[PDB]
Amino acid sequence: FTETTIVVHYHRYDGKYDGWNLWIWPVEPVSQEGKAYQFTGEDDFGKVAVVKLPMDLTKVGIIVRLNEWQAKDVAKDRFIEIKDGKAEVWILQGVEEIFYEKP
Amino acid sequence: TETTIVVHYHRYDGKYDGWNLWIWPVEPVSQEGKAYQFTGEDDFGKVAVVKLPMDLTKVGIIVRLNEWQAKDVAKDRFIEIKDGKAEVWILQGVEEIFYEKP
Ligand SMILES: OC[C@H]1O[C@H](OC[C@H]2O[C@H](O[C@H]3[C@H](O)[C@@H](O)[C@@H](O[C@H]4[C@H](O)[C@@H](O)[C@@H](O)O[C@@H]4CO)O[C@@H]3CO)[C@H](O)[C@@H](O)[C@@H]2O)[C@H](O)[C@@H](O)[C@@H]1O
Ligand SMILES: OC[C@H]1O[C@H](O[C@H]2[C@H](O)[C@@H](O)[C@@H](O[C@H]3[C@H](O)[C@@H](O)[C@@H](O)O[C@@H]3CO)O[C@@H]2CO)[C@H](O)[C@@H](O)[C@@H]1O
Repeated sequence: FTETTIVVHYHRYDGKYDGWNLWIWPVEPVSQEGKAYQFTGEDDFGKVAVVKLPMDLTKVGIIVRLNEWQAKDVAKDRFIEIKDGKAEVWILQGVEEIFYEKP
Repeated sequence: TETTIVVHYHRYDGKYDGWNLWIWPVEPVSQEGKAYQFTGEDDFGKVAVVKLPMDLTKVGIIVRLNEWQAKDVAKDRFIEIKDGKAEVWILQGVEEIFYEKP
């Protein structure tokens, strides 16, 4: 009831992940300004971020960004819908759709 | 009387051997297809230049391993042809076919 964890998987075609990070903000039920979250791990798809937020969230915004906004990978705001304080998504470079199962 | 399709294909495993394209005309005629091989490569992965000596507005495509050992996305998909040309980008396990480089 007081924490949300989102696992984000990210794949780039060149395999070069240095500096890329995730700008994530609470949308629902209570909106807040965002913060930056770093990748923590790796798997065969690319990098993995385990993002922990100290509230029970049903929706967050996300942008994939290079360092402190040097670039965005998909420039528009996107969102992740969350059930029971846990979600897991897969994001591909330059692909707008956020996937809820591994391609 | 010519259709040229450039197909770009990315696999996140980097293992492209044996993958090929089954492409068939769909409008204004439908015919049995043929296999087309990847001819080249770039930073996104493999490239196939597919030429069909017919005027077409639509073709079907399946990405397959060898002679139907597997399909990467196991439903028929289609490419729209514009003024006799198409260039698309296909990603492993992603249903949507893209008409600009991701
Ligand atoms: O007015 C105060 C306000 O505070 C919070 O809402 C702030 C803000 O939250 C949301 O903004 C998102 C943007 O939509 C999203 O693009 C991104 O902004 C990035 C840019 O994309 C970068 O280009 C660069 O400029 O940096 C910014 C981040 O600083 O992230 C923000 C959130 O951080 C929302 O969409 C906006 O409407 C909101 O103003 C409270 O939630 C809100 O209740 C309160 O009113
Ligand atoms: O006249 C032949 C046929 O053309 C069109 O069929 C296409 C299929 O829809 C399409 O799936 C693909 O079929 C292949 C299968 O997917 C594959 O598993 C395996 O069986 O090989 C098949 C190809 O030999 O391609 C064909 C075109 O070649 C059209 O949809 C049919 O209605 C039509 O009968």
